[PDB]
Amino acid sequence: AIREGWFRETCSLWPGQALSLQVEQLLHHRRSRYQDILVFRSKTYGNVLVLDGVIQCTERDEFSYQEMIANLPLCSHPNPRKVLIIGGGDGGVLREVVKHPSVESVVQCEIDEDVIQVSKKFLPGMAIGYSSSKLTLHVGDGFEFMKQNQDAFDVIITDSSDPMGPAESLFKESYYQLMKTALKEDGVLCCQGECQWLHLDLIKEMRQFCQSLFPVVAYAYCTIPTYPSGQIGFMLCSKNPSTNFQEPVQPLTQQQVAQMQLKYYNSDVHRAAFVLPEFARKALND
Amino acid sequence: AIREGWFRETCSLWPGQALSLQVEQLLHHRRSRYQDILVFRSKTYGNVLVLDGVIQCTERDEFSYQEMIANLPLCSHPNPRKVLIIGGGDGGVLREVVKHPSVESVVQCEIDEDVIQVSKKFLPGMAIGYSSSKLTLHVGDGFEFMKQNQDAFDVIITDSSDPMGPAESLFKESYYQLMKTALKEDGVLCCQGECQWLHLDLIKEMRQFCQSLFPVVAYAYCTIPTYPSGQIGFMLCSKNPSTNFQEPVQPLTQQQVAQMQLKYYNSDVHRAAFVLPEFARKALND
Ligand SMILES: CSC[C@H]1O[C@@H](n2cnc3c(N)ncnc32)[C@H](O)[C@@H]1O
Ligand SMILES: CSC[C@H]1O[C@@H](n2cnc3c(N)ncnc32)[C@H](O)[C@@H]1O
Repeated sequence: AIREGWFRETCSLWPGQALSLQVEQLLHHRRSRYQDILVFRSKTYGNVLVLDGVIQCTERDEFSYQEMIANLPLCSHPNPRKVLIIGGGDGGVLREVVKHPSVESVVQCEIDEDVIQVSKKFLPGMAIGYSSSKLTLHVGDGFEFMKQNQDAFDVIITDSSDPMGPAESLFKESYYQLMKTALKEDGVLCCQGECQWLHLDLIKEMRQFCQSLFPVVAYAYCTIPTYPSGQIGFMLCSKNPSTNFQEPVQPLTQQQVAQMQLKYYNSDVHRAAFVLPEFARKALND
Repeated sequence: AIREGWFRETCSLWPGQALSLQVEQLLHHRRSRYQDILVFRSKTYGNVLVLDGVIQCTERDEFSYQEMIANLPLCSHPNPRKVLIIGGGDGGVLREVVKHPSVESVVQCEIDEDVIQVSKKFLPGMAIGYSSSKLTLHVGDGFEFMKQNQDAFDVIITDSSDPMGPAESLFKESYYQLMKTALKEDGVLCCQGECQWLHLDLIKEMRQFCQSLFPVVAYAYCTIPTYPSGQIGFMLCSKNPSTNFQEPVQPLTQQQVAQMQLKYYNSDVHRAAFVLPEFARKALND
């Protein structure tokens, strides 16, 4: 687990490579009903949450992912008022969504209440979202939860743990049809979407699938040192055929960026996040 | 060190974090006059070159670095004819440079001819650069070599090993003044420029330093899984006060990108590479 002061992350989904983070102190290590939960204070990345041996987040760099997954869809919708977050037990996405004054209601469906309690203790800067008055906190499997909803949400965001745990249910491609049903007529979604350096083939397959459900599908990415290969992508889908994901319909002003305390996201970054290395552009377009 | 089938990279310049690569086969491990040279066949990244314990390149991902470092300055010059590469023992940057019909000669000054011999054996897709009729290969410390030149080059690229071992001489800020003198009146340069997630303070210092030497200075970055934190930046300097580094003065058509066999670089990627996360935009501009 932790050997000789280092925690090393290995996974069949990124074979032959591994990030290690040096450990100052072990903070928490218990199995919930659903998963193995491990938290440590790392030497240089602040606190680090691990679910079934895969890094969920670190306090040092969590802001890239949290801001981009929230603001990519939110700033691609002209007036999002009702938002659904699936997963996000650390509170971080919620933290970012509630910053938008157009957002009145955020329903969060998280399967594992233990994650929520440990994030409250050990990820205080992420879990600050739990004190928003916009929050409706829900419990359960997000896949089956999605079935409950029709024509209900302006924006849905899925921030999942790994396909080996409780998050497997969310990997049934039918979840995207459930999400489409749950969305209002002109709704948008953003899902965690594969690393283009690691599973370009799955992105191409997922894009093609999404394309036959939605008039507008796009792939974007951001960098984050502590994700495998140092970055991750997002699938964006709109039921609105006029959605242009690459040009934000709500461009943030610098004053807005400042007020929101954003450390990664802005309008230019929104645009560039869609510009892919040639190999990936070719794969997904040609 | 390889231990239990893994190579693990640590460096005080990225404290508390490590990349490990799984080793299929040790291939070469010898000290030259200048440095320790380690080559292995990795399980999932092809052949890997390590100098004094720091990864220089992997066959699987080397292309992002090689292509960006060459095309960022070359596509920002209206007619680059005379090129200087400092370092580049693996032949990778050379490979990318000679693709340009405008280039008539490339001088490459490499300190360590054993890196050249190991790369020609173990990095054959990179060492294909050495085949070029445009090459004038030179031996020595690129620092002292820089002093020999005045008003000689359109473009200078410095692709060095790390600020331990023989690349120390190139980390003297004076080297930038030497490159300015070595450049033609409208010459441009590209140097490896620091990871914005690791040493943003250093980029700020370096940009201020370069701005007092050159009328136009820019910072861009590319992603590369096997660099610390998954990415690296580039300092771009022009002696031409009309240079706009962010908009390529030489745009490439799709046909050209196809012809050049590019896997990462293209013109949209060029422009996007100058779009920094908010925290680094703030630090470098505000
Ligand atoms: C920490 S962010 C990722 C979160 O997604 C949660 N999660 C995983 N699977 C599901 C699911 N099927 N439904 C709702 N939330 C989930 C995990 O418990 C974790 O908190
Ligand atoms: C493998 S690419 C990086 C290269 O830079 C070379 N290099 C390091 N220091 C110097 C120097 N002072 N002058 C020229 N080349 C150098 C290294 O030997 C290596 O081949």
